[PDB]
Amino acid sequence: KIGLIKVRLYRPFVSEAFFAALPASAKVITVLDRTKEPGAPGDPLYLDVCSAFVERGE
Amino acid sequence: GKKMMTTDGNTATAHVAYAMSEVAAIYPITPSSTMGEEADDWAAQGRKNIFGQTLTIREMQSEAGAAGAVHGALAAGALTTTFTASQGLLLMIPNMYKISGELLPGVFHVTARAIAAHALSIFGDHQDIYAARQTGFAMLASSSVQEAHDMALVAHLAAIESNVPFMHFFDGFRTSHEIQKIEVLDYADMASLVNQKALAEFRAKSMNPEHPHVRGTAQNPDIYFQGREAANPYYLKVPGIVAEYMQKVASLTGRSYKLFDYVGAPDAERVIVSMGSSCETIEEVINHLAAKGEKIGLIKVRLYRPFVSEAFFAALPASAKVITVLDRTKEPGAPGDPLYLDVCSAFVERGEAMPKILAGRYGLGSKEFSPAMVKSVYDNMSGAKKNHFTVGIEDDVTGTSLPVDNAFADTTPKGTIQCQFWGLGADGTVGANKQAIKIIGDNTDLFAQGYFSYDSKKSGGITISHLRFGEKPIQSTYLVNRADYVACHNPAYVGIYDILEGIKDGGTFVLNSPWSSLEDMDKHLPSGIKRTIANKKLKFYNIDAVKIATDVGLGGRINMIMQTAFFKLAGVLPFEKAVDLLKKSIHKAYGKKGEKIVKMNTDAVDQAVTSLQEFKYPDSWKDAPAETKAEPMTNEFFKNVVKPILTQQGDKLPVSAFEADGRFPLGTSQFEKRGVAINVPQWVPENCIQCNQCAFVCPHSAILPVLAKEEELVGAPANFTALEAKGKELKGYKFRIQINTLDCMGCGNCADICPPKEKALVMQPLDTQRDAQVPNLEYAARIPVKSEVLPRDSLKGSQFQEPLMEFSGACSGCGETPYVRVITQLFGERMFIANATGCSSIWGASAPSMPYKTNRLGQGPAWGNSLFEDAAEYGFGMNMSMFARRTHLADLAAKALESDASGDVKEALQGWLAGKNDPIKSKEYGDKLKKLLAGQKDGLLGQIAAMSDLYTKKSVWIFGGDGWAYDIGYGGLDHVLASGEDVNVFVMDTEVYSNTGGQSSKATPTGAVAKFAAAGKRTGKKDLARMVMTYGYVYVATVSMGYSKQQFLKVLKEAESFPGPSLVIAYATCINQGLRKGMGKSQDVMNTAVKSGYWPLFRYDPRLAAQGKNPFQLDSKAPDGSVEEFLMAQNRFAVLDRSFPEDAKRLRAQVAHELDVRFKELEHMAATNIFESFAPAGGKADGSVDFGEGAEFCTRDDTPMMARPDSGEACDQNRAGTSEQQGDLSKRTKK
Amino acid sequence: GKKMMTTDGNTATAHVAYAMSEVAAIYPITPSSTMGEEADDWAAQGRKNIFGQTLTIREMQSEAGAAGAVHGALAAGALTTTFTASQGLLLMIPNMYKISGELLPGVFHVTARAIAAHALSIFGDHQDIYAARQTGFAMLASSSVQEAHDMALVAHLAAIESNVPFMHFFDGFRTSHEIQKIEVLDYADMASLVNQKALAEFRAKSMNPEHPHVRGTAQNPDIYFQGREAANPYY
Amino acid sequence: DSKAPDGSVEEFLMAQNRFAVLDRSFPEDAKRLRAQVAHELDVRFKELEHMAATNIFESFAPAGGKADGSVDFGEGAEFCTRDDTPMMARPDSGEACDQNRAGTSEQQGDLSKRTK
Amino acid sequence: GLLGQIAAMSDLYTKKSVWIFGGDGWAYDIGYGGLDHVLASGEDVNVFVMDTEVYSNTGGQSSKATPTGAVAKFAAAGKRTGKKDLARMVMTYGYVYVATVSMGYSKQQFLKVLKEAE
Ligand SMILES: CC(=O)c1sc(CCOP(=O)(O)OP(=O)(O)O)c(C)[n+]1Cc1cnc(C)nc1N
Ligand SMILES: CC(=O)c1sc(CCOP(=O)(O)OP(=O)(O)O)c(C)[n+]1Cc1cnc(C)nc1N
Ligand code: SF4
Ligand code: SF4
Ligand code: SF4
Ligand SMILES: [Ca+2]
Ligand SMILES: [Mg+2]
Ligand SMILES: [Mg+2]
Repeated sequence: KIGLIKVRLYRPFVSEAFFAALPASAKVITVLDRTKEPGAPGDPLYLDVCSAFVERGE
Repeated sequence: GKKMMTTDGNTATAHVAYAMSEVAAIYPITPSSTMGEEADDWAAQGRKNIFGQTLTIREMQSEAGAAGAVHGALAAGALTTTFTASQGLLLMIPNMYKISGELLPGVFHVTARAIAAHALSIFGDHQDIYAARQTGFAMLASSSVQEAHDMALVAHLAAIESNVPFMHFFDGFRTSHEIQKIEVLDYADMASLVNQKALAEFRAKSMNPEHPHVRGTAQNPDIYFQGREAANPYYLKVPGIVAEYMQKVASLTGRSYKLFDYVGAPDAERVIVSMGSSCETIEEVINHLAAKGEKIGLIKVRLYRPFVSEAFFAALPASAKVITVLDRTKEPGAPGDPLYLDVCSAFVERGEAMPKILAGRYGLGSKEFSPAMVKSVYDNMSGAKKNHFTVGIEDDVTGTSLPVDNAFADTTPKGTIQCQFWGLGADGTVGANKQAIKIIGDNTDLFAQGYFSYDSKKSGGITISHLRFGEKPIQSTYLVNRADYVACHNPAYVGIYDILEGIKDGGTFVLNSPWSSLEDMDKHLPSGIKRTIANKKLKFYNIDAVKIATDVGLGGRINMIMQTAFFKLAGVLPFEKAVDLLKKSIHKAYGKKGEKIVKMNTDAVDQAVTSLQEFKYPDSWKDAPAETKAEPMTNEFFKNVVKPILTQQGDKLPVSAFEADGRFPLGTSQFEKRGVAINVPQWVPENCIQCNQCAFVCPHSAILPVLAKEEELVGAPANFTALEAKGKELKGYKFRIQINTLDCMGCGNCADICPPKEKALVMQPLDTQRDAQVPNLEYAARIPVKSEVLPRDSLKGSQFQEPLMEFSGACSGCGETPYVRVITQLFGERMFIANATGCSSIWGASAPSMPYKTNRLGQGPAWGNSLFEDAAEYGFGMNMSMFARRTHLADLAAKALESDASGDVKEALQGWLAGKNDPIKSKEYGDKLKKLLAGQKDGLLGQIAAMSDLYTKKSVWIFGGDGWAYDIGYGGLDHVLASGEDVNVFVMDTEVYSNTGGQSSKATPTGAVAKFAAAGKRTGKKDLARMVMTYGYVYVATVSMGYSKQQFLKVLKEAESFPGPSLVIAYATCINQGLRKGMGKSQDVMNTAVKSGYWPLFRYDPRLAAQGKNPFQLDSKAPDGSVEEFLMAQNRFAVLDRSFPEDAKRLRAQVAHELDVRFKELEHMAATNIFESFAPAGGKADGSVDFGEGAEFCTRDDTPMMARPDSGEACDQNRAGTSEQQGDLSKRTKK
Repeated sequence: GKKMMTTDGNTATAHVAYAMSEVAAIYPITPSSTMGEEADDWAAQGRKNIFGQTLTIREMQSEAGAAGAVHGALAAGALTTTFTASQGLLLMIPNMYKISGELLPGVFHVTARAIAAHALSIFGDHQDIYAARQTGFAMLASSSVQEAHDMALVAHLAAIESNVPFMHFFDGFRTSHEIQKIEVLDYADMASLVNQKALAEFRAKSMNPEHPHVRGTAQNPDIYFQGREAANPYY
Repeated sequence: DSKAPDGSVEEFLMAQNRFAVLDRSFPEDAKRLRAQVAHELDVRFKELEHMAATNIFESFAPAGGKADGSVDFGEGAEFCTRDDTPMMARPDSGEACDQNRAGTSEQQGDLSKRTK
Repeated sequence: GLLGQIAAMSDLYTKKSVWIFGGDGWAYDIGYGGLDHVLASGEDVNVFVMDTEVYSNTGGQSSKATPTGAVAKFAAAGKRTGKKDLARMVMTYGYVYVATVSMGYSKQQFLKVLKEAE
């Protein structure tokens, strides 16, 4: 039971569209970033995805 | 040891940067310029860093240049720093990846400033620093002046020990320009904290042929990723190092810091996370609200990068139920701004309690962030909890803003005295206020804060000072809105601004005006003020500063008088104490013209203290009759947008008031009519010879030549004196020189230039001219401009054309504006203007004043400012669009000729086609086309009809200063001119970076004194003109209006008509140059600049060569020997002669020698028998061919860099020798 | 109609960028150089865009110059594009804030390449495109050669209608140089998707002395914030 | 350091594909462009001979000087040397000065004499 | 003491020679503004430009050093603008040493140039 969410439109980042592609059964999600921002608490995509979940508040 | 000091954020940081650095690569950009200039002064003064050496400072050609030099210095083992911001920081980003990537201990001190998007802004916000967050630089923010000092130190110490470069930043202006009494450490103290082991390691690993290594290799997929991650250990240790140094510094200063610091209730339920100066204001509010039981708190972020969650949570109260993250930026389309994103990620990884997190945006471009706004943020967390909100604006378009209740109580510490001062530019108010802060700070235990708001107007501008004094630390990082003391130093303001807004009941109001009697006061003082004074029971004081000043002999200068008023009425200090301190300071300074000037001055203080009595006002003032509203006609736009902005009410303008793309309409300056000139010219008809030279020379278009027919003067005012028009072409016309007294700036160039020995123009006091000339100007403006009576490009005729750039915010007598104004009179209706940032973009388009305007047909200069570094390329793109779009049009016209279009249409189409690039013919047939195709909406003809704005040949112009042309934009300018396309570049050479504060540029001459050339520039002026003439196909010319208006007009015509690139360099006088007799002598100075041989005039025209003639033409004569007087008449040269006579004498001698040689070289060129051919085109033809097609050997390598879709064919790779060697070998191998 | 062809990401995108643009300001940088060279060769050969005109392409002195030219061309009403990557994209950042800030339908096609830090690399990753994420450009990612063509088209069409500049990007080499048998659309088909009214309005609001306006003003604290938020509706 | 064009330019050009390919693809444009190149270098060499024959030398100034000390360009100026803008504001700015809104020194002096 | 500090700085004893290496693309185009500024500074640095008359590494694209009529990318029908005269532009300063070399013509003049320039 595995899946993948492909990001087409990175900016603007639409949380609504992101969740419309997220399976309700997803227990663990790994956000892959193809970059490195030294000292950042996380890379760009990961941070965007994290914000989506915090704002959903569920 | 420690030391008390009242200074601003810039100086507090520079103090540290200088001590800790050996090298500094610099470039000017507001508001960081002060730091670099300080460093230069100190180095020149003999100041030593922690190594006992003077700092090695150099000014580059741009921030990209500075960054590259900084990288080189660090790579070569020298501790290096730089100061920058906004656009400048952006240019450094590429090198920042390299500096961090190579683990160099560099430190960048940045005054966080907004980035230019819909518009440019020199003010503060975090848009710039956030743009560099992924570069690998550690980022440490300071939230106050004191912190700027402490964090600057921690940054340097940490960079050295960690090997990770630091970006120490503080809010532009709000912190960089705010003055506070703080404590700074001795350089010896800083030196003792340096990790000697690390410093030695730094030296040892640096570049050196004695023990070389290679850096900056190119790597493949096999190892790049591993190499990128090898620095991980260094970043993991930086936070602990930063924490370590905060502690070490603390043990010396007593001021402790943590990566994240918490303030507020230990059991707060609502918490704000913020960065920068906002934290000070937020803490102030917390102190106030918490004392009332509010469970609130604040987390101040010090170390933004690396972002350490553990340190964040260590500062986070477990009781917090709601947390709002404030970001001082805007990242369009992002799900959230930077800080908010980082915080969200902290809670997600924590994987435990999830309080509600809200995101808020604030302070863009130094937008106020006041207590009332902080209150809104905290109230939002207990109420509606709106997310992704904005505060400080009214967003009536998308509804993202938080309502702000400005009735919020004052939150300053108890006992704090707040003052506001309304001054006029150059009246010494700001200086007096600074002196006051120094004085009070140096003689009391009071904390002192000062902040100044200036004007976009360069001359006769408004300045408002905000000072605070108190027994407790001042954290009020916002303007004073409830003052105990308010002073208006310019009576004119009483009738235009809301001077008493927010003044506390019982507060004191001091006004400078000659309205001593009650009757006069009631006559000039508006009812609204009466309310206020009556209702709030204000201690109203009126002092005729001008009178006292004149009496004591200070020539009307009011500074010392208003200063005394402050010390006596502000209530910050006791009478006797304040007085002697003030007198002592007077004896301190001055002391130049002996006690003669001291006496203041002392007398002024004495005479001020006595004349400073309360104004006995009646109680009837409480109900002064509500004044009417005598308002003239105006647009919307002026009424609804610019008027409010000009009246300091822009902040109340909602988002719906502006264009999404930032555009503004032309001509808004037409209604400003400031009337700030002290003296204006008076026309004397009898002496006038009707030459129009006065109008031609005006820096503000304040002179309107009038040529009317007898009929047009029927309803003309009685004093609308007119003369019979001179000239055979102007028989029955009536001529008049109408002075626009309200737009005049009082520079005096016109009167100085008026030809007749018995001046036809004489300077007189504004008040003696306005009553009569205001109505006259209004009547003149309604008279049709006779543009079709004399040649447009003739001296006299040009002034009978509509000027399309008027009443700008340039200084009085500015040497740039006369040139541009006349250019619009020749090509204005069809020109595009790509303007480089600088004075010309500042007086040219500082919202809401737009000096450029349209003519009577609605046509006008299409003006645009992209960036400072790209003006040429920007104009080039405009040229490309026109080429593409007009080529499209031509293609459609060609198609139309091969259709059943009417004969008339075909005739016009053929006419346009043949003269498409001729301004006269293209317009002739284009206008016929507009009428013939009117209403056509279908087919081919329809498309053509819709392209009418492309019919007449346009004129693409690139405007820029010498800083742009000779330095930062040179590479781009050089490329655009070398392109051979039809663009016109006009360089206003002020021989210094004027707008930014007079920094040296490569256009600065030998011996001239300027910033970064404070001992007189030691390299000669770059010869941009001769460098461009080497191309042979570029039209190049130099002009100087004061020498010859004819040559200038001739140059414009020739340059613009040249079917190729044209470069025109103009000598622009400027206040920075220090003209000893006034800017009103600009034309004379321009005249001498040429006669002295200092500024030779010439033209290089490629089409002459095409006809066997010499393209180079000399327009001026050999040096007349007056250079010495020319130079000494300008302070930029004279000041050097007063401080360093020997070097100065020698440097002026060098300039005289340089110009003697150069003129001979020019003559040399003038007598050349070598003419370089010239041809616009001739060839092309459809088709392309690859440089490798049919090559005998491989023409591309085996690298992924040369790989292309069509590559891969076998070829001889030159590993078997030459064709002949291979042939000879084949022969030798026999078989 | 549709047309089959075996080509790489660069060509698949250039195929579209050429049809949808009138002007292009270029500078060479691996691995995006191919797109610019193709555009120039096609223009020299006489290939027509959706407007039946040959592309007006010029090589600048740097990507900073290219971005400046692109900004000028867009400001003056011409559909404009450019191709870049890594170090090049970094130099365009300042102008990118201007292009988005002025709501211009510019379109950047970038072959995502690593930024030079501890070392230089011409190979693919998102270090460069992430560096320009705050510039206000919309960002559309294509994950295959076929997608490069489709997303390139969407980017152009969407930029024209939205007035928000687009950055269409795909992995340097892994996609830019990978060859695949894909399907492309005829230029006529792309033209049929263009919002003519949006295009006409773009021309109408552009710089022109016949109906001028001022752009790139300097603003004080009183109105800057409001001006920066005025574009929300477009985004 | 070299001599006048020996006439071998033609290639010299045709021995390199970057020039030869044009000759094979666009013969007419090519021969005209090669002739243009030959003309360009002819003129440039003459200009270099021109430089070699001049007697107008620029007195070379090594360096040095420095002069321990510096001064601000505005020190002692008769009129304001800085504007009322936030861009030119500096720690030591703020003193009163003649902002050029009353005319030239002489014009002001004359007015004074006329007003008394 | 002082002797200890001096001893630790031995890698600074002999005069070093600072060189800037670059191709024509760098010197005539993108890096021109910086080169111009550095030369105008009057400091002791040596710039050596290897002019291949095209951006070689990237695939033979035209630069301002490319001559009239040369075919290169972005010059598909032969460059229609002449070669930029970088040498004469810099010579306008008067205080910058400028020289052109071509090994195949004279190794002797080349060596003389290096010695004189350095
Ligand atoms: C407002 C803005 O940010 C200006 S005004 C301009 C002064 C230009 O002088 P020039 O001689 O070209 O023109 P002048 O003022 O007529 O003398 C500078 C240095 N800048 C600061 C600056 C620095 N570096 C960069 C990349 N961008 C900007 N905008
Ligand atoms: C490897 C890298 O990214 C190369 S190699 C170099 C070719 C230089 O030509 P030049 O004539 O100066 O030298 P030559 O190769 O000897 O001919 C370019 C254009 N760049 C791409 C490029 C473009 N633009 C920017 C800002 N940075 C880089 N790195
Ligand atoms: S005094 Fe100056 S601003 Fe006034 S009309 Fe004369 S030239 Fe113009
Ligand atoms: S400069 Fe003097 S003489 Fe000439 S038109 Fe003006 S007022 Fe008359
Ligand atoms: S160029 Fe000089 S005189 Fe003109 S506006 Fe700028 S600072 Fe003032
Ligand atoms: Ca021209
Ligand atoms: Mg200047
Ligand atoms: Mg090369």
